[PDB]
Amino acid sequence: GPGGPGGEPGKGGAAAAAAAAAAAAAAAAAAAAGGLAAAGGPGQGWAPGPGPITSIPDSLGGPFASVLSSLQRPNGAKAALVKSSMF
Repeated sequence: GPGGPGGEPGKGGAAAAAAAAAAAAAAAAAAAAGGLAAAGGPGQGWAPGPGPITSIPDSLGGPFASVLSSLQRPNGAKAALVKSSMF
């Protein structure tokens, strides 16, 4: 121990040994492969959205934006002009 008064010192390095085992496992995984070489790793789901923003707003509703466009002479009618015809 440290000297006398012990009790859950902390020193050891268990986390280190853990990570080691993980890496070691990988080695065995590869060694297992025999003859035909095939890794495999399809990238589906969790794809990048159209124009990702670092600080995207979390609003759920209308656009809420000021536009410099207005209605001057909008079209929309069902009628023809058959008056004052000169072939």
